[PDB]
Amino acid sequence: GSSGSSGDYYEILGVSRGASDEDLKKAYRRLALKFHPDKNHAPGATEAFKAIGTAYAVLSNPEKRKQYDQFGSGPSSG
Repeated sequence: GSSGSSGDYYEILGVSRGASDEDLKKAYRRLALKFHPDKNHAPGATEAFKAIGTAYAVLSNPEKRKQYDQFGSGPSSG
């Protein structure tokens, strides 16, 4: 394997590398609902929701996914 503390979309959601849409969705949801600002009471959790999506929105798209699987986010920093 390779060092962690990297941050991968698939991981953020909690799936394997190459998960289909349905899979990405199901998981993404189960999470959002838990980190939702309407369901959750504490912000700490909500703040995460923002991240989760960002990952899903990618794997959800064929261009954003295929590109992420082939190369990946990269050295891109925030």
